Amino acid sequence: MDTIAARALTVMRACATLQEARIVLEANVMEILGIAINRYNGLTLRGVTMRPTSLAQRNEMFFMCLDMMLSAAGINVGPISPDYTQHMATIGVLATPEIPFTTEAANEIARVTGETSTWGPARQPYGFFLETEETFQPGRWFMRAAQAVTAVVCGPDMIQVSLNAGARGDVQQIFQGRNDPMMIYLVWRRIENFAMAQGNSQQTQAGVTVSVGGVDMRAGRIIAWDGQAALHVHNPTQQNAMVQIQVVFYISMDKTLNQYPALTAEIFNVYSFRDHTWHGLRTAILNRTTLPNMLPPIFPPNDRDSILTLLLLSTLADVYTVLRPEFAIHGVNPMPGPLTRAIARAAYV
Amino acid sequence: MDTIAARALTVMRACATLQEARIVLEANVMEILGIAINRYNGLTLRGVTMRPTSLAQRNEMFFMCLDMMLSAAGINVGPISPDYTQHMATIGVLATPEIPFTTEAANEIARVTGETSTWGPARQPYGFFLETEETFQPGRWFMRAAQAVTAVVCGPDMIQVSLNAGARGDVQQIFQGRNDPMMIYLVWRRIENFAMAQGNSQQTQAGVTVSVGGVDMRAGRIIAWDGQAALHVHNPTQQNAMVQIQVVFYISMDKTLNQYPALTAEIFNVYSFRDHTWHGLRTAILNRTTLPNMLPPIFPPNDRDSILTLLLLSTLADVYTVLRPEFAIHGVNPMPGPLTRAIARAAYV
Amino acid sequence: MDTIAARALTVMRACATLQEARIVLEANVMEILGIAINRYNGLTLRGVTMRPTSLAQRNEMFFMCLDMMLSAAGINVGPISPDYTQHMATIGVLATPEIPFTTEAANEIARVTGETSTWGPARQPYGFFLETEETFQPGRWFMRAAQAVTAVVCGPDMIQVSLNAGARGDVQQIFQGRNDPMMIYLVWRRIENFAMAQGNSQQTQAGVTVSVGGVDMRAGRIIAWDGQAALHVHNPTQQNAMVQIQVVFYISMDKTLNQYPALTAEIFNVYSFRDHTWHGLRTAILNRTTLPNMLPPIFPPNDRDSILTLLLLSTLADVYTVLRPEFAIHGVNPMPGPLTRAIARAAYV
Repeated sequence: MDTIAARALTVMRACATLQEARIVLEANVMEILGIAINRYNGLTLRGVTMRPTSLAQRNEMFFMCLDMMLSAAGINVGPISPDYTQHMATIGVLATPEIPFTTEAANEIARVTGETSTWGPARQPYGFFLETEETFQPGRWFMRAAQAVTAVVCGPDMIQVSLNAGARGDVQQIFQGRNDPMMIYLVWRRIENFAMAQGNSQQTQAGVTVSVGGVDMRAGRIIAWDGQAALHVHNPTQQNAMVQIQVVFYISMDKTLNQYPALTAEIFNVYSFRDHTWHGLRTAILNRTTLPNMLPPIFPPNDRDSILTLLLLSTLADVYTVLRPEFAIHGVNPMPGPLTRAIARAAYV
Repeated sequence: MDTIAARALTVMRACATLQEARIVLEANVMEILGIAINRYNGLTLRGVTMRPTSLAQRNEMFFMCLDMMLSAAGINVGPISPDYTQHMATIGVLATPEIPFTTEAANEIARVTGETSTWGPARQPYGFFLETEETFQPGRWFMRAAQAVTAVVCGPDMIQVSLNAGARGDVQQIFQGRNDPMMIYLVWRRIENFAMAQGNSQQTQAGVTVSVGGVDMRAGRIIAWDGQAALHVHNPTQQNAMVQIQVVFYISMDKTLNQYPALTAEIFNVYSFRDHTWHGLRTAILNRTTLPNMLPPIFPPNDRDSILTLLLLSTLADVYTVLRPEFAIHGVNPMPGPLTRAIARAAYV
Repeated sequence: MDTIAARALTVMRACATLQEARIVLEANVMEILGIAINRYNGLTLRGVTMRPTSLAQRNEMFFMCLDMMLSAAGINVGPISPDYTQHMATIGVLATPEIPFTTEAANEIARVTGETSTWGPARQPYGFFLETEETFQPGRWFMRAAQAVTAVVCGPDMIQVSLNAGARGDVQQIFQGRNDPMMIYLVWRRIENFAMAQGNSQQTQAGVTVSVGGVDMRAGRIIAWDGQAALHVHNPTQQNAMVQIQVVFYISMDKTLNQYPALTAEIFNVYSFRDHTWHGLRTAILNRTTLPNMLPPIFPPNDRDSILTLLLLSTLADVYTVLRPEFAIHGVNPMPGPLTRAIARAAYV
């Protein structure tokens, strides 16, 4: 199965080599296309040529790539076209041990499989407190009735703590229960000029301390905090004090867009417009998956199938670009163009 | 023309293989260098060797790469050196169908061409409201004379709305006319403690609602908003209220640095110092383009030419690094070194 | 030495090709494995097969890759296993000019060497003022005794300046002495509604100006400032004024995670869990370096060795993934699983 994907990838990248009619192929390419096209035409009864010239030949080669991409991805598109009919036998073609795959394709699939099947630490994209319902004006005093220290969130990545003169307390629980961090990177600062409940300015005297797990931490320096050890603020000062604690970034085992090299650039390639046919085809193929059909996902995918499908579709887009096929898709209605940003934008519903 | 670029790229990457004198080449490399160097020396009358040993031979091979890079990029450098003279006939060398190009180079050019010639949605880099002339203190009440609800910008990615008791209104126009978003991702929060015009604190009672296109949206959860549907805030409460609405990120059809895999790393490679000669050469080549000559652009390039030139120049930098040529550039004056960060920094004007 | 790394890389990527038992290899792969395995078995006395089937054969091939990775990285792991013993003679294998390296591996090493040995401008990751001990409430007036203009930091990427009616002054020193910027990209805004020391709101009248090096700059537009030229604010207005100046991003010669294509994805791959053996092995290998052993570094590495080791280890992880070896590491105790996120997370101390 990983070999099946490695083969489809190998064949599609080889076809993207056919930029022109009379060019001379690197030997490696002809050896692969030869075997692949022969197995394919045999089990399918299509008549793909190794060096396409006419539009009909280009379409036919492109359809071979489409078949291979769908079979490796495990998708069955359904009747999307009067010109193309998916050949389920392609899976047999791709499982033939005689079709070789390249070192690049092999290594790329090993990556998809290796990272996708495990977990590892990664810098998450958004603010640690992005999913909060309430926020407090930054730098304005606020103490909850009966407490001497009150921590409150003032930004998507920030909290501020108000301390009564001489007060001390633990502040960690404000950070708990959200996300599932492995490490939280903090930097704390003295809020030098803040607003009192009444509206008048007040200063924070030097002398306030923040300690993590009992050890004293300087202000304005990154702190690696495990999220468990006690986060203790102490105002030894004889006046009210305010400190801000910023979560500069945190790491968890949720997958990000950096799980696979240049995943973002691949996703971008897949969701580009190109023209109405690609747009229609891409949409139709993605409808058979858990991926959005015309706009990049909000959260990065995290399973083998989604990642594979994106990689496979990105390569197919490149093949589309070099073969320039022309065929019909149900419900798609072409505009001669010559195609503009306005026209592209309108196609996204 | 895409083939021309694929060939230049193929040849340059092959030359970067010549790390040492006695190593044995992968066959594929010798087959390519053989043909390429032969066509080149023939139409040019230079005498490039396949396995350079002396400095003179290394310079000569490097000049062949420089010629190929300039011809594929469509640039004419002019008289930048007493040691090197660009050979315009190189275009004829690169258009020879007998020089093969690799699957990697072919696929890379297909990408540059495919993405560059169309449009597609992409997460933009900066705050949705980065280009605003005025900003309002966050969490401080502000109502425009005669209105019951007043929306105002309080950050590069943020707006806050002040609502009179019982008030309701549409807030979308504050977001309109800037950028050309396809989707805006929002999260709204109740500002739990804010400043009244006088300076005294006030609370926002639970009960405030935000609705998009008529449907009710919870606070602290990402909302996919098309930017057209009505953004309606309602304060059913008997006291003043404040809500913050954060644009966590938005997508448009403007090109970002993720349009091509690892574009940033390529750009970084091109603008690195290396030494005075590379610095001088790179600057001279970039002067013939719309790209800045010594500092990475502020906004990502978006046309085929710029992208190609960056990719081609990045590869040439790698060749420079392995061939270690030594030649003179007009106006450049070498410092033996051994080269430091201070010296590098000073070279950037 | 660069050739040594290019060879280890070439061999390891070839081994990741051995996905299954009966598949047919691309010729290029067999030519390389043949020579490499022969030199290796000869100088080492191990008996690696070219097409491993049993677990014992897979372990043996994996150990060959481990030896090659350690020798190219210059690491000596020590006695980490009763099943594996590092063979120092591997360096002799890798220095044999008859083992060929691929164009990909060669080009990848040229990059590591080229960028690592020089300096170049790069957009830094965090806020320009991330390392500040004190911060001032945003949008609240504050004037230092005896001055007419007072600049103060109000965010990790922001400063605000309070101007008395008719006042003018230079503001650049607030930006100096921190980081070592080559260029700072600014955008200034009028704070339209701010808090006076007493708590009452005040407006900033239009008419305030910001000029860089004597030239007038509009508000809400990015400004490329060298950090040296005078940053002059002028309030020609007859009332107090406040302006915010945002450092949207800056560039310096400190290395970022974009110094090498998809460095982040490689780092992610290396620090992924996989299973207890990989986790143990990776930790043991990283203990011999300046890199953290189980969590990605906070600051990007900047020397050849670290970068190389990461690249080499990432590839070895892929080999691990395809060969699926099974051996013992001192102090590591396997859990049959089938392995979950909870179990993975617990392994990170």
